[PDB]
Amino acid sequence: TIPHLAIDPFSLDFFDDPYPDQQTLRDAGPVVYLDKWNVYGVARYAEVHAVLNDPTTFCSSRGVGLSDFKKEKPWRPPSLILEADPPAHTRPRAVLSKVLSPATMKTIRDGFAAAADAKVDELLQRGCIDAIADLAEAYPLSVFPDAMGLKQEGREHLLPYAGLVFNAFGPPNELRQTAIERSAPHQAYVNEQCQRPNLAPGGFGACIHAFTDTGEITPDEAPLLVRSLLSAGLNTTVNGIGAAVYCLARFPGELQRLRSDPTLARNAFEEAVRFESPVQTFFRTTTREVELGGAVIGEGEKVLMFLGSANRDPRRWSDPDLYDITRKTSGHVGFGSGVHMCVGQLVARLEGEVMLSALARKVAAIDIDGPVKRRFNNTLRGLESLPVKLTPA
Ligand code: HEM
Ligand SMILES: CSc1ccc(C(=O)O)cc1
Ligand SMILES: [Cl-]
Repeated sequence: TIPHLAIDPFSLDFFDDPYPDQQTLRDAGPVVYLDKWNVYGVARYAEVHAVLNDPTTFCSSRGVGLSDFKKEKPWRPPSLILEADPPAHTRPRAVLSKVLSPATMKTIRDGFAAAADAKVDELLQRGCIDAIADLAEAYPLSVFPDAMGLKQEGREHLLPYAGLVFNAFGPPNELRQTAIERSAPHQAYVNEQCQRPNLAPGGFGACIHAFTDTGEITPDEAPLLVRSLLSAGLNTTVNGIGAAVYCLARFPGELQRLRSDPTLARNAFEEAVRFESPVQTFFRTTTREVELGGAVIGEGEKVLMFLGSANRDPRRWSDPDLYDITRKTSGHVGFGSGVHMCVGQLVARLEGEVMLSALARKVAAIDIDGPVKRRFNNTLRGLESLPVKLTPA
């Protein structure tokens, strides 16, 4: 009853161009079985949305990667938020919500925006730049570690550590196994910066530790919640901003609309998140036998959600393969949906908005002028190198 496919969604060929195989996965049926990894797959918007919004049946505490924590030991202590179910999830989630809340966004917005404007002014002096290293990476590195409260020394560990985290959600392929082989120094640095004395006053990390006396979290939970932000909040934004720049470079008509109304910056970024989906795939594990899209899934089965595919499903979106900065993007699953929906989404949107605003006001054209190189990761989509010429407005 369930179609069985041999598509490997963690293969280099799939990463290089996932869109045809994602259509094959959607069109095969609402629920597929992936024989390569012995998991169920859902690639349509409807089933991805349903799975995300039934956390009792499709749990996270057995891992959101391929590995089932009931069968294998996790590669690092489980996240207290991502890898927890209600009720254990609820209070750590509330703490991170308040740490990354509107009031916090108000305190950091002016500095984030000034840093975005400054970076674009600097890039315009060079003209020809790499929109990954020099923009998508450089900008978040200039604001997020400081907003966390991290010291200057050792920040070179942050991107490798986060890359490791996202490779580790994948199956035990060469990408995952090489990442884990190289992890020790990055884990050591990251774990150390999570301790209270190492986080500067007023930053996100200090705020997490300050919440350890309200009865929501205890002091011993705070380091792992700082670890969550370092794991989840840097390389995702890098790829989101890189995706937005790539879209503007490939769809010049939309750059022109954005220049004509810079208030479209926030939605231009949201549309880039839908269109490229930096976080491509995530898993759940069934806690009972369940009927989903007409199929019967047994207990203890891994279910792979194709977030990027759901964000391009023509059953849900008109012209899903077009980048449209005025699209009604509400409901896309690029940040998830339901109780785990990205707790850092306001930080991501602030960074993307102020960078796209700076581009909208300062740049007249973005022209690819060199070889584009993709970066391969088991669950993140994004580029390694994006040579562009920026023409000033
Ligand atoms: C464009 C940038 C980002 C994207 C595409 C993204 C994507 C996602 C997605 C899809 C989830 C849901 C995971 C699931 O349902 O299992 C999530 C959760 C989460 N995100 Fe983000 N994220 C981004 C930025 C950030 C930032 C900036 C932070 C922190 C500053 C952050 C921290 C987290 C955390 C801690 C969770 C777990 C929330 C929970 O389990 O309740 N993310 N993110
Ligand atoms: C959705 S990506 C991500 C989210 C949370 C964590 C974490 O809690 O460590 C890591 C990655
Ligand atoms: Cl770790």
